[PDB]
Amino acid sequence: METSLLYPVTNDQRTDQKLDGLWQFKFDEAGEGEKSGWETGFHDGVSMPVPASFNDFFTDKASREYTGDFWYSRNFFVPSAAKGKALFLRFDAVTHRATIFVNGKEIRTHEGGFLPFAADISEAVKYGAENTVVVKGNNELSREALPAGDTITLRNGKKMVRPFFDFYNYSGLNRSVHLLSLPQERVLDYTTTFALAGNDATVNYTVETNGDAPVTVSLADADGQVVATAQGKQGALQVQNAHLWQVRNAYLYTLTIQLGDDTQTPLDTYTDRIGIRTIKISGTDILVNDKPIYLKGFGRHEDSPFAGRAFDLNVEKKDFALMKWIGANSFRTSHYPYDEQVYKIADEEGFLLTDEVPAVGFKMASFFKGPWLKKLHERHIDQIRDLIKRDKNHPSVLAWSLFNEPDTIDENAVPYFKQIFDESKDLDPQGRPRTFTLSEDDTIETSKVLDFPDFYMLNRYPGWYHFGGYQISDGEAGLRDEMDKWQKAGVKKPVVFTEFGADTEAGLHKLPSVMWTEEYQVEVLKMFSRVFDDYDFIKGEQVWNLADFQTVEGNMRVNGNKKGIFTRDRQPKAAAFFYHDRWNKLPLDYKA
Amino acid sequence: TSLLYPVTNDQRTDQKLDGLWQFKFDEAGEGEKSGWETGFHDGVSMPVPASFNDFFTDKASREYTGDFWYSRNFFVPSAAKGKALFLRFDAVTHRATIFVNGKEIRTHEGGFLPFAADISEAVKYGAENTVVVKGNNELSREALPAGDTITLRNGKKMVRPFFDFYNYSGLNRSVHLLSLPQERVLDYTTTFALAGNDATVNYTVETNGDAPVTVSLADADGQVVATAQGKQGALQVQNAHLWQVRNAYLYTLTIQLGDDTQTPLDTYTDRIGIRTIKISGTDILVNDKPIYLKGFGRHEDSPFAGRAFDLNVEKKDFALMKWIGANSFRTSHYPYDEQVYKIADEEGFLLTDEVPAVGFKMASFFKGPWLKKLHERHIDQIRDLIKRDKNHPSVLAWSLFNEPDTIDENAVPYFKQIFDESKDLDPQGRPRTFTLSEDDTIETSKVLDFPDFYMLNRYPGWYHFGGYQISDGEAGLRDEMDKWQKAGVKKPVVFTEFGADTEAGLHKLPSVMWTEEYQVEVLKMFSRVFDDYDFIKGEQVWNLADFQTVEGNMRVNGNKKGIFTRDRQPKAAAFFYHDRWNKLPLDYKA
Ligand SMILES: [Cl-]
Repeated sequence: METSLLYPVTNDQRTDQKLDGLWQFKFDEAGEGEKSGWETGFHDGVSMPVPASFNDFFTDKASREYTGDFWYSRNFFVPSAAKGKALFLRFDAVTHRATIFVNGKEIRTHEGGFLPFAADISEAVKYGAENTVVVKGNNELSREALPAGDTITLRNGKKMVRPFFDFYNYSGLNRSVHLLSLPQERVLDYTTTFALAGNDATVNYTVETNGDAPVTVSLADADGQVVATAQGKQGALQVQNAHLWQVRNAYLYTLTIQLGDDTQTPLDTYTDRIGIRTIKISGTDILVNDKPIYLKGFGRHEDSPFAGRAFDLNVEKKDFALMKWIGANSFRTSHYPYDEQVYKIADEEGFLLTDEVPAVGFKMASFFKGPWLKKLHERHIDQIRDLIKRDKNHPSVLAWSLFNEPDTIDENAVPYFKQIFDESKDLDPQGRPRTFTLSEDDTIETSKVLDFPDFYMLNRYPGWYHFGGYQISDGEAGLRDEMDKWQKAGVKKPVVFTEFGADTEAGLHKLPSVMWTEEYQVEVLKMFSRVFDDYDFIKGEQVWNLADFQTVEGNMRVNGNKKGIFTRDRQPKAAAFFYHDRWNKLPLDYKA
Repeated sequence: TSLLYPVTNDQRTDQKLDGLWQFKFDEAGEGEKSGWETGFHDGVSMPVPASFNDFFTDKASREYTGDFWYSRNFFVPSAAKGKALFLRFDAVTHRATIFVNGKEIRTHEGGFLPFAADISEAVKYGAENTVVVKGNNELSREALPAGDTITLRNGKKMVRPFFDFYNYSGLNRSVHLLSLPQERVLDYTTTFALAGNDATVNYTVETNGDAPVTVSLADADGQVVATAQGKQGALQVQNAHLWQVRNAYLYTLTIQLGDDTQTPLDTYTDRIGIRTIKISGTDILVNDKPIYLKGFGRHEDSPFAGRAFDLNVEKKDFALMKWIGANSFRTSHYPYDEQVYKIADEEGFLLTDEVPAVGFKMASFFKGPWLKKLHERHIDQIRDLIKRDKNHPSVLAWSLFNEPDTIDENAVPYFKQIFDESKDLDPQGRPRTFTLSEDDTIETSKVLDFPDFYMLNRYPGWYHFGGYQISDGEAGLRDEMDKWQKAGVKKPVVFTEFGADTEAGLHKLPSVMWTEEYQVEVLKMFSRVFDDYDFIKGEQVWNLADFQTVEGNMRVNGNKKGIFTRDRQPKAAAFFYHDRWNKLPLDYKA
C-alpha cells in the first residue's frame, strides 16, 4: 500500500540527496543483531558500497552464499532547513526484505526486493545534526514470496538457497537510497492516456494529492515552449500538430504539475517527461500509433560483474549502445522490475519494454496445489499493483508480464490466473496488454490458461534443452508442428517468441559445430529465424539472452548462464553479427 | 585555492550532478561559433562520471581526439542565494572550459585533479540553469601526461602517447554543486609526534577571514580528546591509538569558525590517523618501526567506466589486496579519485601518490623547447596533488616522475628545479622519489642523488632475457644489485615494476612466455633476488589487474601483466603471492 512511488525530483519545493557511498555492513547468522543493539548503528563491520549486491565483495564462499539477516549502517546529516517538511528515506530496492531503523527507532518493514518504498522519518530525526540509519535486510526464499524458492540447511548449520529461478540470489541494498524533503501537501500520483486525431493529439491526465488545493497542469515541448495547459485534477491537454513518440524515434514532452492558486507560491511542483503514443492489440497486430510493428530484441537481466544485481549507469548505457547498433527495438525486463532509470532511457531511445513482476518459480521440477498460495498471492498482486503504479506513465512500457514460466498445465492454475487477471484488469489507465511467458512444457496442447493473455509469449528451446546437436532437424520439425497447430486453431492474438537460444562459450569454435560453440549459436538462431518467417501470426523475436549473466552454481552452468549474444563483459559473440545483419534489414512494419 | 573534499553539514552543502549528460564531438572546432555554450540537447546521452570512449561502436569515436562537449541542466535552490556557490569538477580529462548559462566561467589544465568554479553570480536562484563543459583530450610534449597528436592521411586526428595506458577522456569523476559559507576553511595541515603512549597532532588552518578558529579531535566512539583555539596549535592525545599498517585507527578532526557568542560560521570535518613516517638510512619507519612493502602496481581502469572512478571496482580491488597479503600500492600513473585514499586510510594501506609526469622520454626529451611550459604544468600539478592529499595517514611518499629519461645530463637541471620547488610543500615532509626505468641504472642514471628512496622498474625475463634466457636475466639483475651494494647504498630500494604478460587460460609444461606458469616462474625468480639483499625494502609487482592500453601488436587487448584479470578474477600468480605475502611479517628484514 505504498502511498507514492513518484521518482525523486529537485526543485524549490522538493529536495533529493542520495545516501549512496560506503556503509557499514555486518552478517547476522545468530539473529541476535537487535538483542545486542546493532539498530542504534555500528562501525565495527566491513565497508559495503551502496548501491551494490553484497555477495561478490567477499573472497570466502560462505559469505557469497550467505542466507539470513544482514545489516547496513550509515550516518547522514539532516539540514535544519528541513524542519516542517515531509521527510522521507526512499529505498529504491532492498533485496528481498527490510526493516528500517532511524536513530535506533523502528520505522517500517517492506516485502519484495525489486520495487521502491519510502520511510516517513519526519519525527525520528534531529534537524540540523547527524542521524543514523540502519537496515536489517533479509535474504531467504520461500514459496510464499516472490521470487519463489526454498531455503535449506547444510548438515553443518549454514543456511543456503535452492531457488526456483535461474539467476543468482544477489542481495542487499541493490539500488540508490534518497533523502527526500517534500511539501506537506503534495502530488502523490498522476496518470496519462493518449488519443490521436489527424495531426493532433490529446493527453488525458489525472492527479492525486493529499489535499484540496488547486492543481495546474502544463505541457511543454522539447525546447521549453508551452503547448497546452489545464486546471483541475481531471483534464485534457490539446496538442495541435503533435510530435508523436515513435519506435526507435522518441519525442518527449515535459509535463509540469503544480499545487496552489495565484495568491500562493506553488505549494508543490512535480515534473516528468512523457511521450505521446498509443498502443493497441488488433487481431494479431500490435499497433503503435495505429501502424503495425514487429518486435526485435532480448532477453535481459540486471547483471554486471562488479555491481551484481545493482543498477550501474555505465553498464546500462552500453547495453543500450549495443542494442541500438544491433537493430533491436524491444526487450523484456526479466524477471523483475528494473531500476527506474532504465525506463527513462527506453523513453529517450524509443524502445518497447515488457515490464515483468518477479513471479518466477511457480513451478516445481505440484506448485498451485499447496497452502503457500494464500500468502504468495497477496505479495504477487501487491507487487503487480506497485509495479504498474511506478511505471504506468513511461511511453516505452508496452505490456505487463504477470508470470514467468509458471506451471500452466496444472488445472489448479486456472483459479489463480482468474484471480490475478481479474484484480489487475483496471490498474493501468492506458490498459496495455497483460500477459506472461509460456514455458516449453506449456504448449497449445497442454496449457490450461491460453484464454487470459492479451498476446502470447512463447519460451521454446528446440536445439538446446530438447533435440540438441544433430537432432536439431527434428527440433525444427517439432516446433513447426506446434506452430502448425496454432495456425489450425486459428490464432486471433499475436504471438511473440520471448526465449530461445544456445549456451555459447566465447572463443569455442568447431567445424562442424558442436553445442556450446559460437558456430552452433548461429545455426540455432538461423533455424528459429526460418520458422518465425514462415508464420504470419509471429509478430516478434526476443532472444535469450542479451548478455551472459550470473547464476547459481551447477554442473550445467559454466560459471553463470552463457546464452548471451554478448559476453558478460559486453563484447559480441558471432551471433551478434548475425542479428546485426538480420534485424537492420527487417522494417518496423514487417508482416502486414 | 581550495581542494578540500566536499562535506555535508549545516554550513556546507554538496549535491552530485552525476547522471546522463548530453554529448557531442566537435572535430571542426565550431562549437562556440555555433552557440553550443548555451547548452544543447541534440547529441547523445553520456554517463557521468565515466570515460566516453568505450560507449561507441565505431573506432573513429573511440579514438576521437579534439574538442568534445558535455551539457546538462541543473537546479539551483532559492535557499542557496547568498552562499558561495560552486561547481566542483573532480576530474575533466584533460582540458576544460566551464560555461554556466552560456557565460564562460573558467578553464583548467590537467585531467586528474579537481577544480572548482564559483558560479555565485552566473545562475538564476530558484530555476533551472545550464552547465556546459568544453573538453579537449589532445596530447603534446607541453602537458602531462606527455605525448603527440598526429593527423592521418584521411584528416582524422589521433593521439600517440609516450605512455602505456589508453587515452580515456571526458568527465572521469563526479561533479558537485556546492554551497559554502562566505567565510570558510580553505586548507589545514597535520603533522605528528610520538612520546611514550602519548602523541601530538600539530595543525594549522587556512581561512579567508579573521574569525576565530576552534579545532577538536574525537576518537572512533565520538569522545572528544583534545581541543585548541587559534589557526596554529597542538592537540595533546593521551594514550593514543596509533594508526598501524593493515591496522588503521582514525580520529575525527573538526574545524569550526566563529567565537563562542555567534552562530557558527563554518564547520569542516575530516578523519586523520596518528602516525609518523621517517626514512632512517635504509629503513622505512612507520611509527619508528621498520616495515616491508608488498603490493602493486595499479591503474584506475575498469571495463565499463574506463578511467572513471567506480566505487564497486575500488572496494573489490581492496578486498583482493587484503586477501593477498599486500599492504601498499602506487597510484600509477596519476592521482586517483579521492575516495581511493579514504579507503586506504580505513584499511591501513601505504600509498605512493604519483603526479602524471609520465612519458618524459622517447624511443633527447629534456633537450626541447617544450620543457618551459611542461615544467609550469608539472610543478603546478605537484602543488595541487600535495595540497589535496597532505592529510591522509595512508600517503607514504610522493612520486614526481614515472620513467623519465634520466640518462641525458640535461635531465639534471630540471630535476634540480622540480626538487627545490617541492622541498617544503608537504608539512609532514614525506619522502619524494620517482621510478627509474630499465635503462636508468646505477651505472647510467644521472639523478640518483635526488630521491629520498629508490624506486626500481626492472623487467628481466620479459623485455630482456625472455624464455629460456631468464637465467641470464636473473644473473644480470644480481649484477646490478651487486653494484648498488658496492656503491654503498644508504637509501632504501623498492622494486615498483616487474612481471610478465599472461593470458589467463594459456598453459604449457614446460612454460612459454604468456602462460600462467611462466608468470609464476618469473615472480619466483624476482623473489629469490629480492631476498638476497638487505637494502631491498619492498616489492610492488606490476600489475594488479589487466588494464586497457593503446592498440599494438604487443598489446593483446591491453596490458596483461596483471595478477588478476580485467574482471578481477585470479590467475595462478594470485595464489603465489597469497602464499608468500601472508608469510612475510610487516618487519621482514630487520
Ligand atoms: Cl529536532
